Amino acid sequence: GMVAEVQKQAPPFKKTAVVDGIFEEISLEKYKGKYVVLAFVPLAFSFVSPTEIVAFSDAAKKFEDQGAQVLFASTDSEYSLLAWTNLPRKDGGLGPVKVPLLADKNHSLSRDYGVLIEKEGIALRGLFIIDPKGIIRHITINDLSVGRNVNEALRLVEGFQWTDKNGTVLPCNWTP
Amino acid sequence: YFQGMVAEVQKQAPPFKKTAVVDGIFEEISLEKYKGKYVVLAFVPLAFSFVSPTEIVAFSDAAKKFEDQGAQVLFASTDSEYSLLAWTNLPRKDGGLGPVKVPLLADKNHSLSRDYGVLIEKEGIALRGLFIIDPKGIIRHITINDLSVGRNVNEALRLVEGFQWTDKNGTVLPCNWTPGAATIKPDVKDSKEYFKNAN
Amino acid sequence: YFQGMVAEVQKQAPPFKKTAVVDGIFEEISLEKYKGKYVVLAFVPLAFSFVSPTEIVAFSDAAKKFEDQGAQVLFASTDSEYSLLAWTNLPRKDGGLGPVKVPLLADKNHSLSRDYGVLIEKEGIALRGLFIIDPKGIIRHITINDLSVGRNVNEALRLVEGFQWTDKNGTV
Amino acid sequence: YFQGMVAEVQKQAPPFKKTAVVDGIFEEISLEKYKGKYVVLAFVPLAFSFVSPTEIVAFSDAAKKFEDQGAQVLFASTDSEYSLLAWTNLPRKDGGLGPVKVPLLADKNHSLSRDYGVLIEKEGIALRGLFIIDPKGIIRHITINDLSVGRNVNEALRLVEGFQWTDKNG
Amino acid sequence: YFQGMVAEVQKQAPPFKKTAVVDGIFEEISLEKYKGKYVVLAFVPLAFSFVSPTEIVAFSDAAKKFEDQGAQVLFASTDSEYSLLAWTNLPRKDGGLGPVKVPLLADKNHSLSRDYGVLIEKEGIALRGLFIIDPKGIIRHITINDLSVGRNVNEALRLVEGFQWTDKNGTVLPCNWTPGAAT
Amino acid sequence: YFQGMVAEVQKQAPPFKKTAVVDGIFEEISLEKYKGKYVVLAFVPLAFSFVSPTEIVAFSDAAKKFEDQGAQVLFASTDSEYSLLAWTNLPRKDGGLGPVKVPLLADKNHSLSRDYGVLIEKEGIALRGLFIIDPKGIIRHITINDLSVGRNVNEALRLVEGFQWTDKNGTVLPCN
Amino acid sequence: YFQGMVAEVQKQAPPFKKTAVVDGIFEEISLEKYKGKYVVLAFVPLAFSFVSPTEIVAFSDAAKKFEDQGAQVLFASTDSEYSLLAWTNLPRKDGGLGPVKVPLLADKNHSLSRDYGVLIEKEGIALRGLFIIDPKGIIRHITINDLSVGRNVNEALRLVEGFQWTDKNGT
Amino acid sequence: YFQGMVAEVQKQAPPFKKTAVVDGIFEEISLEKYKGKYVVLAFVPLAFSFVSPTEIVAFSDAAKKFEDQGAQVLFASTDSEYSLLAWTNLPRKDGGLGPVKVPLLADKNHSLSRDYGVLIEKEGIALRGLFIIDPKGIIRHITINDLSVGRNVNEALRLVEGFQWTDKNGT
Amino acid sequence: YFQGMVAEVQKQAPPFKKTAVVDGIFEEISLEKYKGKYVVLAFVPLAFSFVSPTEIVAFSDAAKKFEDQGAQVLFASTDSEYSLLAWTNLPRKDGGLGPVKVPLLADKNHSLSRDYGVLIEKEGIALRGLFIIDPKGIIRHITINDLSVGRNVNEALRLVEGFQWTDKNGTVLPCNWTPGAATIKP
Amino acid sequence: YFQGMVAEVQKQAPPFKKTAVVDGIFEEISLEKYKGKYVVLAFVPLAFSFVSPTEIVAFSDAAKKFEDQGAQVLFASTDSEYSLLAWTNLPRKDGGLGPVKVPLLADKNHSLSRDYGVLIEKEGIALRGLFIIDPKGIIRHITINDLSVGRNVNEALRLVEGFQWTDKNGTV
Repeated sequence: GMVAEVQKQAPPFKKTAVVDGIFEEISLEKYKGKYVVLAFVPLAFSFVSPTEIVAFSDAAKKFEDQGAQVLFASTDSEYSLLAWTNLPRKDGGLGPVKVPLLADKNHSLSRDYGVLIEKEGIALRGLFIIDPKGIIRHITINDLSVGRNVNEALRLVEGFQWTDKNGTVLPCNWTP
Repeated sequence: YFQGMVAEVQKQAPPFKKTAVVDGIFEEISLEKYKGKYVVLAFVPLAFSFVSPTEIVAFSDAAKKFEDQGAQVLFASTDSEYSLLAWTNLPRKDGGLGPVKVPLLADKNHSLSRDYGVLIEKEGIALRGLFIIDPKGIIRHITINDLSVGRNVNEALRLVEGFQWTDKNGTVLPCNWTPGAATIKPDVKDSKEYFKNAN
Repeated sequence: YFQGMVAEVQKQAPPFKKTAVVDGIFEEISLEKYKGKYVVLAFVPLAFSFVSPTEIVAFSDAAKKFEDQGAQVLFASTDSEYSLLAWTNLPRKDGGLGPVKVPLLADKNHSLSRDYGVLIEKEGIALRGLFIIDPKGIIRHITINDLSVGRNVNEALRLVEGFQWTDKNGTV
Repeated sequence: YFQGMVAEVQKQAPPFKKTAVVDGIFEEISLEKYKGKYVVLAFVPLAFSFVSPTEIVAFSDAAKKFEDQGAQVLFASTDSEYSLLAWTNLPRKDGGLGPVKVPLLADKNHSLSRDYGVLIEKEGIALRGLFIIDPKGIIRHITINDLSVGRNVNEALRLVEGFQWTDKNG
Repeated sequence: YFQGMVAEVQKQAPPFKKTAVVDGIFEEISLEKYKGKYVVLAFVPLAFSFVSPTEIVAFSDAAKKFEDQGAQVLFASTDSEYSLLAWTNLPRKDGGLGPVKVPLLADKNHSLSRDYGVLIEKEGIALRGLFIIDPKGIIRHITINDLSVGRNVNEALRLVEGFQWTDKNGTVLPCNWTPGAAT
Repeated sequence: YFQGMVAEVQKQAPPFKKTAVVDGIFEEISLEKYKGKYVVLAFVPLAFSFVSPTEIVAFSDAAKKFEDQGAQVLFASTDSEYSLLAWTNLPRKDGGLGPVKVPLLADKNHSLSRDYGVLIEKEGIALRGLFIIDPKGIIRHITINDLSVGRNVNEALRLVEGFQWTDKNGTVLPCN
Repeated sequence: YFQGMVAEVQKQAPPFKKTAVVDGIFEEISLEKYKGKYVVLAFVPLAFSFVSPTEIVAFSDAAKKFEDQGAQVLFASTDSEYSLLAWTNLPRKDGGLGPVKVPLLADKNHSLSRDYGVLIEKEGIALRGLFIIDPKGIIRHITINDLSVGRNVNEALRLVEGFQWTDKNGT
Repeated sequence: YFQGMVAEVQKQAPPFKKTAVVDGIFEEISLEKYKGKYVVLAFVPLAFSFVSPTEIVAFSDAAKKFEDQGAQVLFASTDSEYSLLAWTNLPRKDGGLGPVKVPLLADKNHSLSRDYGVLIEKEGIALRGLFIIDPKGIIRHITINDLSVGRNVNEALRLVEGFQWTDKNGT
Repeated sequence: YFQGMVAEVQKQAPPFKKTAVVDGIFEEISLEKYKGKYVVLAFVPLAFSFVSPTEIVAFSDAAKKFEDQGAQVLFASTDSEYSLLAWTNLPRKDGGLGPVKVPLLADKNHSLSRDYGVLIEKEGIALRGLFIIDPKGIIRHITINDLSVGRNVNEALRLVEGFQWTDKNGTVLPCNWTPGAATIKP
Repeated sequence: YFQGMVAEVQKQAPPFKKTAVVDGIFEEISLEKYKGKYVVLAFVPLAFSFVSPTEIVAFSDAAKKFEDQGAQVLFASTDSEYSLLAWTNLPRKDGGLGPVKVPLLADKNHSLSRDYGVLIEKEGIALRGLFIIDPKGIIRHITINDLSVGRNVNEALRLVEGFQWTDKNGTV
């Protein structure tokens, strides 16, 4: 019974995903050695979620510079997620994108990470930062009406990279 | 809320009543006391230790900015009220924190930390957890950091003002929203205006 | 009906109240809404999938025949209302579904699919199940197809037409 | 399959071994005896009743058409093999079934009906269930009718052909 | 008696209510219908079986003797009422039962055979049990026969007349008395 | 047969080993002692009381007829072997059953009555049960009478003879 | 007393109601019938046995001495009332018991022997137990012998006179 | 015998190993020590109390007779071995017990009295029970008196002699 | 106190009612008899042994000092009232206890030792536990020694004086107050 | 000892391994470390509490006397090692504990206070318990005082000598 918690090992997974208009299986294991930023969104074709995906996608290189893979996830199917990329951003779609979109249709991923609203069948806006050994170092969970902050995710990755490399709490006046 | 339950977003916050340090004397503080205001509840692991001084100082400095958004900030740890008092009293040279403008709650029996799901049982201390609780007692946001990196007081403010907004206006806030930025009406037709002006 | 029960022929159909796409808007649809009418409840596995659309159009094209027989057709899948809505806005030629004349019920929390015993738990999707519910809420018929093969709209009509003749005449 | 389980699309059909009536004499029929073939298993509620004969006759008459699809039709009911035999020896004019081309299986202890989820427990009879089983023993389709309306033989043919086609191709 | 109980001598007979074939039509027969009377419930072999209904016609031929002693004979099997009906409509010369003068109860859900402890669960048929139930619903005699051998109708009458004699008078009956007395 | 099991038609009869009165002395009788023969086991409720003498005498007087059919008759009650011995030894003028030609088994501990389903728990006596067990130990027939009406020795005879015919024993006869 | 309890000293005696042979007839006997008297309840294993007869006889003979102590003697076995009567109808010289002045209780359903803790389950017979029950229903003494050795009338009298006395005088 | 079992006639006696007073000295006494002999195990409720010393002295005085019959007498109470010792060191005129020739066993943790079914739970003392145990360890007799009436040393002698005889001769 | 609860500091003391030797006579002693007073309850293992007698005499010799502090000493063991009486009737020169000025409670059914957590189950004797119980029934102090070392009568007097001072002079500072509050420095 | 077990006289003492403040630095202290020696484990007042600190100081001043008797004194509280450290660094002239000559163990996870029976669950603090443990690890003495009154260092010494003596000889 997987329950995502900070300081403990992330629940593993293997999910079908949309990777450049194509289906691919993605595991967490695939990315051992890198940091992973796993972000959940509620609903394909909804309102805040497309803006979040678009924002992290555009900063993909920044994450890649900090040695981190961004992954998104929802309880929608890989076909809905694929149609979602084929829909232009001006129409509340994603346009093509540079981060995988994992399909959690049997809800095991959201449940394992503790973000499933069981009455609705959707995830909350949960974000998890997972380190190269698979340990969860940070959790953010937002109620549905308020989007997350890309920079905050970047700050944290860089900060945990730093305290990992050096073996110390951050300097008194550290910034990214 | 029901006994045995851990803090969760969209659910009622675990109630509490704790002895706290408030301007150099002790005062009992309850969540109930603030029903009607937003509450920001932040945990720290240990008095007289590493990252927590900067965090507490940052949030205490911003206390006026939180009140201007109708929010009360509260800090908690598994230390006793006597240690927390000492922490605020002692000169800097004796590793003192200085007086702070927020209450410091003593969770020495560990019930608050356990109820909010931030206790490291084996260690007897809380992770760097932060909770935003709305005026009805519902948890709108959860942050939990491992111990080595601190939190960002500006993000906490952003988020408070964010839930105040969606509460007052019933719009919804895009990614990276700041106060005044475009918001979305959560209706399939009305939302299109936003997606056009944004692209 | 009792909670925890799965749909069975001769028993009260599991009640439900679901959000649905009706003519490009959202409407709440319960089973109870249709006491006194036959209901034909059809499940499909996946929006933006392949066999599901051709079936939904068969039945949509046939809505008037059912309406004549005093019957309401309903489709459901485990997709959200937003995905189902987008499906219908995508034209039939572009790989979409196009608009249709039968409600599309969103079973995102899986309760409907589970109550009717058509959920594939590991997949998050419903088999191709079809249920005929009579005016008193009793299930009179059950079809479940594996995923590769679509159903037959003339069978649905045949079966509705039949159960009405037998209800009305006392014979078989 | 695990005993205690009920028939379900995408899963292994429950196995069975039953005395049946074939062309006027008794014979044990099992599901195993038909691996490699599609199997159309259809239940009827009662021998010497009124809707079931017409159904059986329609499927009997179509017997060759199923054989041409790699398919074996079986009927079963909770009647004894002795009632089922007497049922076929009573000519149709006389209200009987007459002879037919399909085995009639006798589920007198009820295990088959219960395993396939068609038993009406308080009545001791089966509903009008029909199951399509592929050569590998997986149920590809389930039809269950209430008692007053019969099934469609052409639809069962249509389905078998359909699952064969997608089995081999896409 | 209690639910799930089985039939036992000195105890209350499990109640029942079953569709039956009577004079070529369907009728509902309960034990309650015969309060005040002795009831002889016999379980009989599968309809149309290769065994023979000579036992059934014996009790049928005897029905009025039981009647005259204030008893009702009932038969039961696990066949449907439709099968039993067809059985009676099939003349004996042709391999059937022909008409009979006692109710043929259809225990197609097997509850009767189970409650009376004669059900062979794996075959779905009943053994040839016979039960004598008095006017208060108490079982006074049980016979259970293997499927091969028959029961003796006159011996069942003897037993009825005996329990009647000993009920009415409070005596006991070691004496073996000729049955079939005219009344 | 398994332990805790009650006597049932078509199943193995419950084994037993009981002390019996046979021609004025004691003997151990087990069912096992009569494999190959039919066995007719009959219970009575009480030594020194009313209908059981007539039954025991009827059956005793017929013992040779039963032997002629390949069967052994046994009677049982919950009386001790001492009460039964005394019952056979007593002078009629006083109530003596007298000597009899069938064993009287002592079920003082009630295990026989219980295994065969005929014990009246509250009374500590057996109903008038009769069992016919075939040479293979299979029960073929059960009669149980309430206490006020006697059994028919001729019917037990008829029945044994009937089972000897179903057994055929090298003879093929018509359905009659 | 609670149901399923076994006879125990200082505790209330399990109640009973049993058919018995009294002076050649059948009479229901309960313990209640002697509330106010001491009761000496003795079990024997078997009618038409060998040790038990002589025990009952010694106790029937001395039944005078007992009633002079406000005490009722009662015997019991798992035999039926018909066996017990037959046994008493059969004279001693002929290997029986002969008539006796103390009731003989029939515990054919075994509940009495089981309740008083003397039933040999595998045998369906009672050990040679003897229980002294005071006027309030309290067991004040228990003897249980194995089958091969009998009891002693005088020891039962000694115990009755004794509890009589200490009850009267608290010493 | 199985753990949790209580002493019952025809069954194996619960075993024990207990500190005892044996002629002013402390000695461990087990039942196994007496395999081959009869054991008469007698319980008394309370050192420095009343009925018990006369009983113990009667049995100690008969020490001889019992050994003639090949039997060992043991007494036992829930008192400690220090109270028991002091009991025998207190002379009898001075309300003590004086010296005695039977072991005095100390059941201060109560397990012996519990196992032989004589412990009065609420009081922490044993009833006046006596057990005759044969050379094979089987209990052949049980006596239990309420506290106010004592036991008869002759009856125990009789019973031992009785079971000796039937062991060797049948009948 | 709930039933089956064991004695703990700050919690209600397990109640009891026991037969006791008081001045060569039997008397029923309950805790209730002494509400309003401190109670010092001390356990000893065994009548007619070596260490226990000198503990009892020490406390007996000081019973007036205890009375002056408003306290009652009670002693207890798993011996019976008859053994205990005999113990006191046996002079010390002869290896007994002598008469004493404190009750000796007979805990023969072991309920007292079990409830106060000092019973050695396998041995049927109490450890050397001492408990101080205040006038409202709250256990304020527990001491348990192994059998080989006796206790200190003056330490019990000390503790009672200490609890009676706390009871009359409450707390160190007023409610919520701190030494630093209401003061100004540079 | 078995896990879950509370400290009892005559039984093996619950083992422990705890971070401790010793001469102003952190060190792991375990019971196992003082096998051979007697151990006097005393639970103390919360760091920075308003109570007289003289109890702690008496035992620290007596440390050498305990060492002279083959005994090691330990203190424990539910405070963290950082609070304990700030407390010993704060001189008494400023209201602290000042440096002490015995280990201060931090039981911030409460296992020690719980294993030893002194934890007040509802308050997260230990009562003033004192345990004397012999070189085989057996608990020989227990004292538990309500929070308002102190322990007597002399009594602790007496008891240690008493047990040293009765172990070396046999008598009281």
